[PDB]
Amino acid sequence: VFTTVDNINLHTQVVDMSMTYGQQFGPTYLDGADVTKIKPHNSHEGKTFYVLPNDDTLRVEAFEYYHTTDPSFLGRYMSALNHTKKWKYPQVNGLTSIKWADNNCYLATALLTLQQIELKFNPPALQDAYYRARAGEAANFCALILAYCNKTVGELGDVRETMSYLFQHANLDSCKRVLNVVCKTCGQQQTTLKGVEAVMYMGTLSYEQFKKGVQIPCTCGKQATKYLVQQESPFVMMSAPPAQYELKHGTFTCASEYTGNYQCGHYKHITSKETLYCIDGALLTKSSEYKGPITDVFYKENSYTTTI
Ligand SMILES: Cc1ccc(/C=N/O)cc1C(=O)N[C@H](C)c1cccc2ccccc12
Ligand SMILES: [Cl-]
Ligand SMILES: [Cl-]
Ligand SMILES: [Cl-]
Ligand SMILES: [Cl-]
Ligand SMILES: [Zn+2]
Ligand SMILES: [Zn+2]
Ligand SMILES: [Zn+2]
Ligand SMILES: [Zn+2]
Repeated sequence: VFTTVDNINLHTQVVDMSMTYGQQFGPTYLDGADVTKIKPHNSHEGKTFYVLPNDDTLRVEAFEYYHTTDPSFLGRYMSALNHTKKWKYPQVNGLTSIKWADNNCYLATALLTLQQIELKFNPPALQDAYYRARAGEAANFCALILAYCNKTVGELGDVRETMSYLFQHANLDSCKRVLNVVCKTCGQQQTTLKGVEAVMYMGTLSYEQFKKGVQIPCTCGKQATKYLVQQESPFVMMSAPPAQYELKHGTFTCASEYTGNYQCGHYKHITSKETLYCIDGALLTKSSEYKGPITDVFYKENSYTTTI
């Protein structure tokens, strides 16, 4: 056979057929299916098995492909893959979605979002898989998202939490956010955020409203105003607890709709194209206007400076 950790560097092994894989290699998977305690069948000649890293060469190759040394990662990935490879990944409005299964509504929403914003993932394994997802084969990429986010298939998922974890694995170093804070008493303080903190705000959906200002607590004890001075990023994510919100054609890129109770509710995806499209897994509706419960909105950006 061939053992690997990255499916790029293949290492030639000949096995014994009287001994389990797990005896000879440690935990060994096949296409997501744990074959640790199984022995070699005949239709196992020259196939390729993932192995837990058990020597320095494999640890270094694993870090260089996944950007983690966590010894649980591989098995969490292979356990998610074993489901994600059985999901359906329909093309809907020229985007790869996911057919509803195992509480994946939040992954479908994340996947659709990721195909409409500009993002470079640092770990090769994520970048390679993102590319393959864009081109319709997204099983691998969904398993990796589950593994990187410390989520198992069936677990209830927040889209903002998932985007936050993915952004922390993306190149957002360039990204810069300058805010000014205005209290009557303490006065005026400016702060510079970089990376993930530069593209995410929790507390309003409206990029407009962030530019005009929003009321926040001051440590003095008064109410103060936070407004956006300077934004340097290819997008921004604007998030709030779900509430009725109107979405106008052409004024945003895409949004997360969330219906029902904390945790056990369901997401759908709103995207602005030539009209508004609602993507609910395999299902597609369209309308010229939209009002409904929204918790995330994504906007395009490059360079913004305020006129205040
Ligand atoms: C679906 C989900 C999964 C996990 C979690 C939190 N884990 O720590 C949260 C949610 C959630 O209900 N998120 C939505 C979008 C949400 C986020 C924030 C506040 C909310 C208040 C009422 C109802 C939903 C609310
Ligand atoms: Cl890293
Ligand atoms: Cl399954
Ligand atoms: Cl679901
Ligand atoms: Cl990373
Ligand atoms: Zn990294
Ligand atoms: Zn399943
Ligand atoms: Zn103050
Ligand atoms: Zn769901």
